[PDB]
Amino acid sequence: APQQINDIVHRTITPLIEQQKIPGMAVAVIYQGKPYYFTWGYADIAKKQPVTQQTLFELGSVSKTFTGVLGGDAIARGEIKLSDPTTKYWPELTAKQWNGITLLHLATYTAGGLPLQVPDEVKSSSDLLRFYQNWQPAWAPGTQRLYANSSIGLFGALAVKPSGLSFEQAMQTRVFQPLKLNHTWINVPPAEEKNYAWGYREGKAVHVSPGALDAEAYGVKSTIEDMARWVQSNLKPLDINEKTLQQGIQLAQSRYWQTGDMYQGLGWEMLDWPVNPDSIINGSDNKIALAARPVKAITPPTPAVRASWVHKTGATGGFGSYVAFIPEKELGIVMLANKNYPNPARVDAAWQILNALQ
Repeated sequence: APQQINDIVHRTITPLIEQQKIPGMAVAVIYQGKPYYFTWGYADIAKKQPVTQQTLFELGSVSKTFTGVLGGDAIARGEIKLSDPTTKYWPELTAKQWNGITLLHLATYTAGGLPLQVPDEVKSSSDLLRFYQNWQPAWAPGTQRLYANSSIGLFGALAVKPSGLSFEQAMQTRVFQPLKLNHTWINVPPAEEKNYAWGYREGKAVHVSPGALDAEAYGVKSTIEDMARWVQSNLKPLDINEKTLQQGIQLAQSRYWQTGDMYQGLGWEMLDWPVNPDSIINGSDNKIALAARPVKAITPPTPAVRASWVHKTGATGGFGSYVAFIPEKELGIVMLANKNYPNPARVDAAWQILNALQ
């Protein structure tokens, strides 16, 4: 890789790893369209397995970007419409509070205060129906944004209903395969477990636990190579042959709502570039990212803006990930670590690297 990339990456990541005490980490920088990989530490401390370009990391909430694009693809296929009421795809949701709540609201966390997490006691499909039926919104739809797995999670499950395919089935055939993301999984197969890094929380090795709507909200595992390819695809969707998928990616980057300097897409979140580091770094801190914030509707949605800082942070009990890219500069980065460390530190490092390259 060019010495400039090598230097900025290493001089930025090495200190990060030491300060946050990250066991293992993989980084990919997309420069002028080409990917450059970097790896450090361990995927498995006990077995001394190093992090490689083939190591699988839990993406946590970065999984929402895949869900958003899969949803966008479904829209492009004409199977669903974001303006459709949630009840059109789940007739059993007869509770009056759902009148007025559309798939758009679910996909963008603006349904009226759906909870960040689906309760652990929710296992069965009837438990899930009950959960949504009994939920009482704190606000009218389309007025406030509250980041929630139970929101985009339901969107993902409903978006694939028409296709008749399971969520994982649809994701593999409509997104992973067409983009040649052959080492990205919702459920890691036995054959790939040798590459599945362990996450670490308080020194204990851990893997994400099964949960309702986990696949749709935080269940994707992937390699730094496939993630770099995911970034490349989102940087230049037009180079994608699959028509509906090309459209789907564009739809996930459209700006639907605005809160402060941030715009909400489908999974992806965007800010106008050039951005102000502290405007995104501090904004990343769960304090701001997870808070209840009034939203302004963008009517109609603004098509993907090339001059944007597009990103998504992600975490599970033992992993921390970050993806950010700037279409206009054909620049991007992916940071995967097997320790969930502070979001501000991730964005600060990412900024430091990308700003230096353009």
